[PDB]
Amino acid sequence: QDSTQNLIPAPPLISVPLQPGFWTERFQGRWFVVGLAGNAVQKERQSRFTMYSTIYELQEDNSYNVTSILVRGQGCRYWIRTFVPSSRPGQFTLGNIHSYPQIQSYDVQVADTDYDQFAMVFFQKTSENKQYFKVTLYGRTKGLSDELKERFVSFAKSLGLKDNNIVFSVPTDQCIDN
Repeated sequence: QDSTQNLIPAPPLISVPLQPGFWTERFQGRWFVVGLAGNAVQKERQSRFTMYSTIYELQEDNSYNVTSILVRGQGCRYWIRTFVPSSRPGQFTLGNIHSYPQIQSYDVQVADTDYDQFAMVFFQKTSENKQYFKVTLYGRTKGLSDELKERFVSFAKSLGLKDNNIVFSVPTDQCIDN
């Protein structure tokens, strides 16, 4: 990090469509990263990025306790946070973002999410006039066909980004397989 001090074609939430049949519970469970795009993506040359699980678990008031998994220190560790439906279900903000110091706005849009099929998401993080934005490829398991992955890189370009900021899900050698 701290090198990409330049923002690419930074699209607002409003550039990205919503799942036309969005339901709280159809966005609950473990989703694996099967691809990643974005100017805030650490796309060095190969793939500095590595897949993790965004595990959105519903609470009483559709605040998701999302279990992110990271290789922290010299081992594996889950970092769990809250994802809450923003102004509309589909736009995702943080259950605890709302005390942000620098965060201009945080809203993610899932273009398509399914119970068996895969999910493509646009993530918008703004901070200090600097927009950090990426397009993700999430899968219902460690076994999502290359077909849907190529579709994400294509969606990556739809926001105005380039392959040079799009990496492919590295099979992490560490905890993540939930």
